[PDB]
Amino acid sequence: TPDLDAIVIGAGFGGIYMLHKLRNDLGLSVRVFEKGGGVGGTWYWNKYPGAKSDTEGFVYRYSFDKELLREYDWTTRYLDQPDVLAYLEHVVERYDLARDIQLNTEVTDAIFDEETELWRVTTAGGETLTARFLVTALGLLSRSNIPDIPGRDSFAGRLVHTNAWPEDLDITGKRVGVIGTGSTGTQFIVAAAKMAEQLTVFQRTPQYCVPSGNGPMDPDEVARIKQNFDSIWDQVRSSTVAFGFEESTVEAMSVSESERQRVFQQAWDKGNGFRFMFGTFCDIATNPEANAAAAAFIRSKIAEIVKDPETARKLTPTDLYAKRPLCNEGYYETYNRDNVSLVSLKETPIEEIVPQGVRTSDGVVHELDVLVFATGFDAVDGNYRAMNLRGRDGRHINEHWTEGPTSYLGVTKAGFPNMFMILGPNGPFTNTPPSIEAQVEWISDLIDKATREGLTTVEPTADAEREWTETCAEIANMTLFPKADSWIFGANIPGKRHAVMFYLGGLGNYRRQLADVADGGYRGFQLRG
Ligand SMILES: Cc1cc2nc3c(=O)[nH]c(=O)nc-3n(C[C@H](O)[C@H](O)[C@H](O)COP(=O)(O)OP(=O)(O)OC[C@H]3O[C@@H](n4cnc5c(N)ncnc54)[C@H](O)[C@@H]3O)c2cc1C
Ligand SMILES: NC(=O)c1ccc[n+]([C@@H]2O[C@H](COP(=O)([O-])OP(=O)(O)OC[C@H]3O[C@@H](n4cnc5c(N)ncnc54)[C@H](OP(=O)(O)O)[C@@H]3O)[C@@H](O)[C@H]2O)c1
Ligand code: NA
Ligand code: NA
Ligand code: NA
Repeated sequence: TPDLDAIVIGAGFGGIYMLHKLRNDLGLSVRVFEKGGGVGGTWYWNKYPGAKSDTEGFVYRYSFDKELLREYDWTTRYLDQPDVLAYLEHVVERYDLARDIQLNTEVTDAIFDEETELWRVTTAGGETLTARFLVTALGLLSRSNIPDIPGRDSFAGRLVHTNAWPEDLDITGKRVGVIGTGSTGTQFIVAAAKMAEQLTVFQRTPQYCVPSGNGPMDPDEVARIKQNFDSIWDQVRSSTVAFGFEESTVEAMSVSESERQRVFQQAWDKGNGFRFMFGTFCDIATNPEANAAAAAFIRSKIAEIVKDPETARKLTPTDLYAKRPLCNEGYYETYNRDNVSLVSLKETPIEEIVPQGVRTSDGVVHELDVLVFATGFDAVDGNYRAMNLRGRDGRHINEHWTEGPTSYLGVTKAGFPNMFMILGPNGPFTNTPPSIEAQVEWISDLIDKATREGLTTVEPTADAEREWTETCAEIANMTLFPKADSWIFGANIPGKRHAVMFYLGGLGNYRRQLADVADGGYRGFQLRG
C-alpha cells in the first residue's frame, strides 16, 4: 500500500492540470512537489522586466473548462508574466489545489521498487514517501544554463540568470549588461533599455526577430473571441503549431515575387513569430528556397529599421531561419537608442568577467552594476538527468539516454513502469498549453484504466520506444530544424549530445498518435495485473 496513489513533480501549467485530473476527476490521493516558493513554473521564476507570452493571450491558457474560458478576462494581446502567474494562481484557487501542492520542496531521488511495484520519492529536506504512479512535469525549459565564463564568480554587482530574476532588483538608472539574444534576452532588452542608464548587449548569435503586434485588447474583441472559443480550440487542436491562426497551405515558390513580398509584409504587420514562419507559406521550415525568401525579408527590415550600418550588420543573421521563431515589440528599434550598445561576441568574445564588469578580447572593460544571463536552459532532459531517477534493475535514467533522451509518445519510458512525463523528450513542439492538455488527459485515462482493471504496472516496451525514436528522427530530418544550432537539438550546452528531442509532426498528428495507441489496446505497453 503506497503513501499516495500518485506523486506529481512540478507546479507549472503541467503539474497543476495533472493534479486536478488525478485528484478532482479520478479521486486519487495525490501530492505535487515544487522546488519553487510559489506555483506557476516558468511564470513564477521569470520575473524579469519584459517577460511575456509569445503565443497571443487568447490561446495561452487552458481550454478544458468552458466556464473558465467564459469568465477569465485578459487586457493585452500578449500576456505579461504577472498576468500569466495570476491566471495560474486563479486556476489553483478555482480547483482547491494549493492544499496538495508542497512548495520549496525539490525532489532529489525517485526510485522504482520492483518487489513492491511502488515509486519512492526523496526530498532535499530528507523526507521519503511512496506512490503507485509518478508524473514528472519538470519543464522543457526549467533547468537554468549559466555558462562557465572565466572570472564569472568575481563580479561584485548583481549577477542573475533571467530564470532567477529577483523581485527586489530595480535596474532603473543602472549600467546593465545582458548575455544572450533568444526570446528571453530580446524581450528583456526591449524593456531594460527603457529603464537602464546604459544597456550593453553581448550577442554571440543574432536571430531573425519579427514584430509581436502587441498592444491593448478591445474588450468587445475579447467578448467576440469568447463567443467563438469552441471553433478556436477545435482549429488549435487540429493545427500543427496550435497558435490560433490558420496555417498556410501555399508553397512559397508557387506564387510570384510580388505575392511573396505581400504575404510576408501582411504577416509582419499583423505580428507573431509562428505566424511569420507558418502563417505565410507551408514550407518555410522545409524548403531551403522558401527559407531563403523568408530570411531575406527579415534582413531587409533590419536594414530599414537600424540607423547605424555597423549595428544593422551585427544584428543581421546569415544562417537558416530555423531556430524557434522570435517576436517582440520594437526590438530592432531599441538599437537606435543612445543608451544601448551591441557587442558581437563573434568579433570581440568575452575574455574575463571582473569585479566591475566584463572585459572583451579588444581589452574594453564594460563597466556594469548588473550582469544578466539570458543564456537559456539545459532543455528537455536537464531536470531528469539531475535527479537520482532509477528504474528496473536500479539503472539511472542516464544509462538509458547515452545517445540522447528518449520516450514512448513523449509521455512514457521503457524501464520506468508507472512513470508518466508531461513534455518528456520526443513530444510535440507547439503552443504549450494544448500539448500539455493532450498529454495530461491521455495519462489520466491510462492511470484510470490501471485503477479500474487492478493493474500493478503500465510500461512501454524497449521496441516501442525505439520505433518512436525512429518516427521522430524521420520527421525531424524532413525539416531544416536540425540545421539550426539551438537548445532544440541540445547543441547549446558544451558536451551535450546533439539529438532529436521533439516530435515535429504537430499537435493534430500528435493527438492522433495518442488516440490511435489508446484505441488499439495501448499498442507498445505491457499491462500487468
Ligand atoms: C518568459 C517565457 C515566456 C514563454 N512564453 C511562451 C509562450 O507564449 N508560448 C509557449 O508555447 N511557450 C512559452 N514559454 C515556454 C514555457 O515553458 C511553457 O509555455 C510552459 O509554461 C511550461 O510549463 P510546464 O509546466 O511544462 O513547465 P515549467 O513551467 O517549467 O514548470 C516545471 C516546474 O517543475 C519544477 N521542478 C523541476 N524539477 C523539480 C524537482 N526535481 N523537484 C521539484 N520541482 C521541480 C520547476 O521548479 C518548475 O517550476 C515561455 C517561457 C518563458 C520563460
Ligand atoms: N516571449 C516569450 O514567449 C519567450 C520568452 C522567454 C523564452 N521563450 C521560450 O524559452 C526558450 C529559450 O529562450 P531563451 O532566450 O531563454 O534561451 P535560448 O533561446 O537558448 O537563448 C540563449 C542565448 O544565450 C546565448 N548564449 C548561450 N551560451 C552562451 C555563452 N556561453 N556565451 C555567450 N552567449 C551564450 C545564446 O547564443 P547562441 O545562439 O550562440 O547559443 C543565445 O543567444 C525560447 O526558445 C522559447 O521557447 C519565449
Ligand atoms: Na499573482
Ligand atoms: Na552597460
Ligand atoms: Na535548434
